[PDB]
Amino acid sequence: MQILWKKYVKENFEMNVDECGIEQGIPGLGYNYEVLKNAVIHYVTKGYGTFKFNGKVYNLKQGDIFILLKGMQVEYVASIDDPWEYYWIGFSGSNANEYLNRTSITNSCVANCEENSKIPQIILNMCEISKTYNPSRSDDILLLKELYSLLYALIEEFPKPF
Amino acid sequence: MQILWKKYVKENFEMNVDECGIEQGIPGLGYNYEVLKNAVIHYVTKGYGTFKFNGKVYNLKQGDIFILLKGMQVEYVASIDDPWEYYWIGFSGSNANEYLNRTSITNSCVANCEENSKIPQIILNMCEISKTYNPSRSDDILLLKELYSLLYALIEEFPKPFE
Ligand SMILES: OC[C@H]1O[C@@H](O[C@H]2[C@H](O)[C@@H](O)[C@H](O)O[C@@H]2CO)[C@H](O)[C@@H](O)[C@H]1O
Ligand SMILES: OC[C@H]1O[C@@H](O[C@H]2[C@H](O)[C@@H](O)[C@H](O)O[C@@H]2CO)[C@H](O)[C@@H](O)[C@H]1O
Ligand SMILES: [Cl-]
Ligand SMILES: [Hg+2]
Ligand SMILES: [Hg+2]
Ligand SMILES: [Hg+2]
Ligand SMILES: [Hg+2]
Ligand SMILES: [Hg+2]
Ligand SMILES: [Hg+2]
Ligand SMILES: [Hg+2]
Ligand SMILES: [Hg+2]
Ligand SMILES: [Hg+2]
Repeated sequence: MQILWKKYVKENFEMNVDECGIEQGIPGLGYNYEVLKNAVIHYVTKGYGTFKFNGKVYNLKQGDIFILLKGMQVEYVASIDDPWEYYWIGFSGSNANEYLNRTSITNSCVANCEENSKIPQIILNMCEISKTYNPSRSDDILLLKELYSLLYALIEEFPKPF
Repeated sequence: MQILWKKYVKENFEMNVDECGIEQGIPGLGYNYEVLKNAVIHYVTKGYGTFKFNGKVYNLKQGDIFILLKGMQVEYVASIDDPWEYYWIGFSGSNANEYLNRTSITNSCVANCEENSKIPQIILNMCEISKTYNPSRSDDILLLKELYSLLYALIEEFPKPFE
């Protein structure tokens, strides 16, 4: 089960950080469900797993990304021999959804980032903020700044044609 | 008329970049008016000028910041001898105003940043983006990222005492 799962209030409608999490997968455990949340990006930090959507089964490993979007019927499962760990960021809002439409990643909902990608670092930085989250110290501003950085980095690394 | 004056559409209501500008003052000249815009932060990059608000007269120079807020009756004028250049960023939105009210400088509306302040660099970066603004290249995302960075840096350097 998950070592970290932070849920935030839905207070913003243009851009909102909904949740984040870290899960070390267990062999023989996966999830099979219709996505209820707006958008959830997963980054694979260790091991191996499968992501299945619309009859396509992807074998993913460290460096891979998969994104869940509202209404998708998905199945994602840790490998038996070497189960993955993933980090995730769930987010919503009218700006978020417009920016997701500017990246090719929402075509297949899977990507592989380069070893020098800013995407992993932003997700990890957002998770660190989540651990000691304090809006009185304006951690709410920092999280939203990082979410804008994350969506910019997805468009930069996985652009749609101009 | 100005080195830069980019005006943006009011498309966001929580956080919006309204405008960006760079102006080289003409000696002895400036502006005297009631502020109509939501919030406009100015950073003095060169020279000297005067900012007058609510019976106070500030003699500002490079490193100084002044902020214009809706309803303020202001006058700001370049010095006769060595007229200032300033950069500005106008912004609006419900969350923008909440964040601005976590700073100590919404009454005085004038500050001096430390020489290692992130504030000057963010404003400069926003002006550079504004010069070749292209939403097709997602410059709109970059400007909002920088506005969050700017409000975070203002709160870090000018924190309202929290209880
Ligand atoms: O949201 C990412 C998170 O999803 C969990 O699965 C949940 C999902 O969050 C929830 O909306 C739905 O009702 O039930 C699912 C459990 O079946 C995963 O457990 C977690 O690892 C992340 O992938
Ligand atoms: O907004 C900062 C910008 O203000 C200009 O002054 C304008 C102002 O923007 C406008 O709202 C008002 O109706 O007219 C003013 C001119 O009287 C300054 O010219 C410019 O240098 C910036 O300070
Ligand atoms: Cl100020
Ligand atoms: Hg897809
Ligand atoms: Hg990667
Ligand atoms: Hg987070
Ligand atoms: Hg995270
Ligand atoms: Hg997290
Ligand atoms: Hg700008
Ligand atoms: Hg003021
Ligand atoms: Hg300064
Ligand atoms: Hg600017």
